[PDB]
Amino acid sequence: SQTHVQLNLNVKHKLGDVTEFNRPKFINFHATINENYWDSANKIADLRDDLIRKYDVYVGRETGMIKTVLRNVKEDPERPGFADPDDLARLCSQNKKRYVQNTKVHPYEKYSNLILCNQFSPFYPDGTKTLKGWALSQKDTEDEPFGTASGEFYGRYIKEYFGEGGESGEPKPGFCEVINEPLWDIYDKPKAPKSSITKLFEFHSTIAAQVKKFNPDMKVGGYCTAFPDFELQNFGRWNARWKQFIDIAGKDMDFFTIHLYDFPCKDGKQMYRKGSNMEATMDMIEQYSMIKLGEVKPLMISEYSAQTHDYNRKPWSPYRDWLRLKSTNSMLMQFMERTDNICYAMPFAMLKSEWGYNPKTGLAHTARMLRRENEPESFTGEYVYSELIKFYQLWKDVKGTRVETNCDNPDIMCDAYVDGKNVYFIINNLDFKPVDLNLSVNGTSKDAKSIEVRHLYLKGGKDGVPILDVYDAKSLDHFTLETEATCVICYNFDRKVKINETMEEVKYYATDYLKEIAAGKELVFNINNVKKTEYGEAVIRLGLGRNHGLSLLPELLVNGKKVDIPDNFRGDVQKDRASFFGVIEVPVDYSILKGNNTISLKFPDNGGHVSTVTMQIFNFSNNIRGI
Ligand SMILES: [Ca+2]
Ligand SMILES: [Ca+2]
Ligand SMILES: [Ca+2]
Repeated sequence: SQTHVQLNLNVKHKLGDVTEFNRPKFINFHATINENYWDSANKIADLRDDLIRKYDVYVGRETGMIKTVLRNVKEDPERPGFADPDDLARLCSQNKKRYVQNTKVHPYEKYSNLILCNQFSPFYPDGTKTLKGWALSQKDTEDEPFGTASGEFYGRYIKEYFGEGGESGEPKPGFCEVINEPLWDIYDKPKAPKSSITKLFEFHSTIAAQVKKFNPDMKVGGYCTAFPDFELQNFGRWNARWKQFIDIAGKDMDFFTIHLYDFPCKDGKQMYRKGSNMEATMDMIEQYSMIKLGEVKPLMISEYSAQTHDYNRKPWSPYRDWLRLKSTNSMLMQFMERTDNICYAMPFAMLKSEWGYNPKTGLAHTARMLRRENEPESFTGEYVYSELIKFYQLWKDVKGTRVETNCDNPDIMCDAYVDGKNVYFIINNLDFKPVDLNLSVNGTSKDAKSIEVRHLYLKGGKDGVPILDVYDAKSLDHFTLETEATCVICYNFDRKVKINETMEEVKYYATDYLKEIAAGKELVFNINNVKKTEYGEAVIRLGLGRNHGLSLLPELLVNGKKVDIPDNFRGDVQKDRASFFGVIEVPVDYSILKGNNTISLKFPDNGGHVSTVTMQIFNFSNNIRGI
């Protein structure tokens, strides 16, 4: 076959309160406006003007400055294991004054909404000494619960260092994550001590309270999961970690935070989160949050992209950047589908990291926006853009009101945004081969005045180069989207595009989750208080975590009526992964749904779990399909 992709530019796609592309939320990177790196060693004279203003790119996230203050602050004489309030204020006040004097950056504050976070040590109270020769208190009583001193430091740090902008000081962070990737240091890294997981989650509650004692309106979140791999140990990992975190600390967090990395080359193997896998990870967090807390917590993805194991001890290459680009684009498309429940998604790329270069090995930082002119041959010359800039060039100008798009291949993701006379049409390929697309654009009488095509793909296969092919077109009824590629098609119209209909997406959750599968035994899920309109469509989302060999085509009954499951689902079959974990998206005849709904699953074999059953309802303002 060939793939049909349809854009209905007169139909607004509403999800919760969101109807627009949020550039600050999505088009950003892991940096700050006041990094030293901006103003020296670069081929471009005013790099902030080029990267931040011209491309319209937002920031950021920063752990270094708070780490430095913590490691050099005097111990409290009146209390052992606590930072001294007067010296903390002193050091924080030195930094503030330096920010106050740094007037070149004050006009860039409007591009900045800081995610603040602590690196694991010395902040976690495990006894690790600071450079001043003392550890943070490891007490755990009802009067001084675990992390009280850590929390007081964090709380004080925020109150003392930050101002309101410009000559009053650096603006307060929009978000304060508790601690970076804590279970990686605690339990999973080689030679990890395996201290209490439970105590890490209590730690979060105690940090939040301490932070709010000094800054009552500051948002706090956790636990900043390095590797959210819920299906492991037959869902024991879920049970021991995210489940317990939600039970213990969920109610005290203003937001939840995780990291999501694809593994496109780990010992020659390809293990992806892009596609059905990350959908299952995110559905599970939301569904259990609904069951236990009665709400979906806003989700932050403070780092995402690919981790490139096989290339991480290699010099920089365009190819290594490509591996990151393809993961970033697909993940961003998936985050955009949940925009109402994502507060922030940040691709992991730093500006430069001149100090992350190791002179012994000759290895530069593996995710940089800028690299030296003579890399890979030598680490010399002035800094120029890496290939990672291609993401920000690809997404340039994209903004406006979201409009409905659909596609008959679940390995092809699409979306679109309308800004006055311009329309941005974004298409992403999850499949590992080229896909020939037929494009239809409906809802306008008049043809576009011009068309610009941006196509980001890999030339030359393995160890090749990414290309960003930008060209003008008078017509584009067909288009070949390359392997794992993305295109952004910008239509320019003579008159303002008229949006006169609305498709409202609403996501419904089940009463229960996480059910063992036994052959021949019905698993029944209940989704209630569903609101329908005369015209609509719907999708049922089956979260399945099963060993390979086991069936991903159960008999499905919705309110006693039979619904077919398609062969093809979103993304890959997960061959190199240890087991299958993913959401199979099932279209369902809208006429079958009602207020309370019975979803019944029967598999022919034993083992594994149905992690979640959720449902997307799409309610139309009119008969937009013409049925
Ligand atoms: Ca996990
Ligand atoms: Ca759609
Ligand atoms: Ca597929």
